[PDB]
Amino acid sequence: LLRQCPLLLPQNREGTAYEGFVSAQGRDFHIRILLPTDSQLKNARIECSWHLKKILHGYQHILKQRLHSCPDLVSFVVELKTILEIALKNTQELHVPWPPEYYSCLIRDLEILGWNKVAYVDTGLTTVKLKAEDSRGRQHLITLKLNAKYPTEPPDCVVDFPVQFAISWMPQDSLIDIHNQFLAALESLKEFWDTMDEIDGKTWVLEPENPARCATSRRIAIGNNVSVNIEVDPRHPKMLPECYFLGADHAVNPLRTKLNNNMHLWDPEISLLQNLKDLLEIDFPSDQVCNEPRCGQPFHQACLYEWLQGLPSSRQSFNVIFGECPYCNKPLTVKSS
Repeated sequence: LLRQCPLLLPQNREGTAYEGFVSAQGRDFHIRILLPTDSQLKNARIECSWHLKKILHGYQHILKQRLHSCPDLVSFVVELKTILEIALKNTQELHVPWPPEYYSCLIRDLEILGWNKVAYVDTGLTTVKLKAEDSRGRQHLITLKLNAKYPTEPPDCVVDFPVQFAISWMPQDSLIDIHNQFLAALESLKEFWDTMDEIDGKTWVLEPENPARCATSRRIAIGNNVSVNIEVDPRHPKMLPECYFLGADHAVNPLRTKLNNNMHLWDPEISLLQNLKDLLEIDFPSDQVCNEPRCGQPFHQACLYEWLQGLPSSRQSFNVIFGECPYCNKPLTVKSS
């Protein structure tokens, strides 16, 4: 009962419902609370106390608790402790307790300067944007962690790579030589990346146009009015790939016949534009203004290539019209942009 309350048990003259200087080692809040002399919920401090210790910053769902008036004298303290423990976990989201003065940031600068700052992008202790180092088209990423400079391996392993392109087994948090320690061994995936880049050098199709080095999508669409969905998502395969190139409706017969007969003339080692692309005679071709009075809302005016809807784009505006509202997030679809 009384135990576990490092700051509680006020003057018993009028209940002593203060409990000043009570916290779970994170923040010793104030005692700006009243002692209700009634049956229950006489004079609380939820949004009514001084709040000198940042108590008023509690903008959570206060109505959900309802002041915990259903409980008893002990139930009130139980609910208060539960709310405090719940708010202690939420602190990880905000930045009201990230001290960082653990001496690791200072020691991290030594390892950071040891590399000579070859290619750095991020700063402010967030992460290092070091990538692109390779004998071909380089596209990588970096980040920072919490236990940097200590035995805690850095968890900010954000970088373009396959489903297994991620290093582990941090030998005492080896910060320096990160590109050579684990980035040099990435040649296995770099070879496939360069092969895909060389295969996608020409023959513009309806496949992913934006940079998708982390993934793979085969969209030839050489046939007029159709799109050959010959995906190349398979990274581990050397050559001899095949996708569902269902571009032309009637052309499915000749393409299907060429794919069936292509079994003998597969040309796996020459499938890079020879046995796969041109194997079966395949040539590469060449402001949130709604309707109601609430018409005030901003939106990114950079590009609206898919402003018709969030999920649907370039489809019939009759059924699939209101895709989503990611630019405003209000009660309105994308049928007006």
